[PDB]
Amino acid sequence: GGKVQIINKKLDLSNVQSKCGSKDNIKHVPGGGSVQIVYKPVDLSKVTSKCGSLGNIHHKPGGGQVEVKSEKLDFKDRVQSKIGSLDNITHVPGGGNKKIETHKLTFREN
Amino acid sequence: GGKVQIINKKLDLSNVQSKCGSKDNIKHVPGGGSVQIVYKPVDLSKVTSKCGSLGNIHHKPGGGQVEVKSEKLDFKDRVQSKIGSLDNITHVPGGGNKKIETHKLTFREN
Amino acid sequence: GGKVQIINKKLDLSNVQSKCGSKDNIKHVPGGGSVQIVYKPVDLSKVTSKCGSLGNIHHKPGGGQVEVKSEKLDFKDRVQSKIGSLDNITHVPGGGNKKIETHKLTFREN
Amino acid sequence: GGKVQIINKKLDLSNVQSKCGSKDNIKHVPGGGSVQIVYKPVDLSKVTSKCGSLGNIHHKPGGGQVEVKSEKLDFKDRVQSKIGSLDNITHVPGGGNKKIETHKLTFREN
Amino acid sequence: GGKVQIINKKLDLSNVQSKCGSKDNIKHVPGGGSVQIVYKPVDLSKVTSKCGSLGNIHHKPGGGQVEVKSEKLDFKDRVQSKIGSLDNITHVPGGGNKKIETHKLTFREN
Repeated sequence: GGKVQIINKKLDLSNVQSKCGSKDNIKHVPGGGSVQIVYKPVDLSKVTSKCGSLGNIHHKPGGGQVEVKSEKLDFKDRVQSKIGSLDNITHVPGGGNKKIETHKLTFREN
Repeated sequence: GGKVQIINKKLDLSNVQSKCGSKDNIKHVPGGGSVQIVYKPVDLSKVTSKCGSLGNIHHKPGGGQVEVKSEKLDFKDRVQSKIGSLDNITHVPGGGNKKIETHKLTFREN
Repeated sequence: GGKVQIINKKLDLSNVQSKCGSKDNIKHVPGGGSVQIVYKPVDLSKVTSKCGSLGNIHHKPGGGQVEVKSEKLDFKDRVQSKIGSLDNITHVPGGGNKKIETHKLTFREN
Repeated sequence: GGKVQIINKKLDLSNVQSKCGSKDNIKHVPGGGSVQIVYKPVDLSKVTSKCGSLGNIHHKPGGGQVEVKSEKLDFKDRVQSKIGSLDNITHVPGGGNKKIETHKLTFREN
Repeated sequence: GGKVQIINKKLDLSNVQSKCGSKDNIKHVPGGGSVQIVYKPVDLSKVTSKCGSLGNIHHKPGGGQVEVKSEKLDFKDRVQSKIGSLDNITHVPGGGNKKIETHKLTFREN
């Protein structure tokens, strides 16, 4: 067989993780007078820290699925839309002091 | 067989995790006069810290599923929409001091 | 067989991770009076730090799937749209002091 | 067999990761009065730091899939659109003080 | 067999990664009154730092797939569009003080 021997003496291990992976000041504003909106944002962000680790120690790991990590994401969408007639009309006849704002988006970071 | 021998003496292990993975100041505002909105944001953010760990120690791990981690997400959507007629009308006749704002979005970070 | 022998003495291991992988000031604004919007942004950002690690120690790892990491993302979309007639009309007859703004987007970083 | 022997004495390992992989000030604004928008931006940015690591130590790793890492992304889209008639009309008859702005985008970095 | 022997004594390893791989001030603005937009930007930017590492130590790694890393991205799109008639008309008859701006984009970096 296979002997595995590990000797540790007077070691000093330190792992510090600070302010990692935080989410601050996020705004989700879908809409705006649309018809169909499928809103599925997906986050898989991994922030990993490690210090002085070690893996698995197996002897003859054979047969089937051993130490298998499987991840499956299914996001198959089917979106259908039937519209007889769609009109976006801005009808401003006559005369005066008129100011019409439609779908106006403003971003001021400052 | 396979002998596994581990000796530890006078070790010092330290793992510090501070302010990791927090969620602050998140706003979800879907809508806006739409028709169909499927709002499924998905978060899988992993913030892991470790220090001086060790894996599994198995002898002949064979047969079937052994130490198998499986993750499956099913987000299959089926969205259907039937509209005979859709009108977005801004009709401003006559004359005066008129100010019409429709679907106006403002972001001031300052 | 295969002997694996490891001797560690008077080591000093340090892993520091600070302010890594954070998400700040993100704005999602889909819409704007559209018809079909499939909004699926996907994030797989990995920020990894390590110090003094070691892998797996296996003896004759043979048969099936051993130490297999599998990731599968399925984002197959099927978007259909049927419109009899789509009109975007800006009809401004007559005479006065008229200011019409449609789909105006402003970004001021400052 | 194959003997693997490792001796470490009076080592000093340090791995520092600071402000890596952060996402700040991102704006997603799809729309603008379109018909079909498939919005699937994909991020796979890997920011890795390491110091004094070591790989796997296997003896006769043969048979099937051993230490196999597999990643599969499926983003096959099928977008269909049928429009009988699409008109974008800016009809400004008559006479006055008229200012019409359509799909105006402004970026001021300053 | 093949003996692998490694002796380390009084080493000093340091790996510093600072402000690497960050994403700041990104704006995604698709749309503008189009018909079909498939918006799939893909990021695979890898920013790696390492110091004093070592690979795998295998003895007779033969059979099947051993230490195989596989990455597959499938972004096959199928976009179809049928339009009976598409008109972009700017009809400005009569007489006055008229200023019409359509699809005007301005970038001021300053």
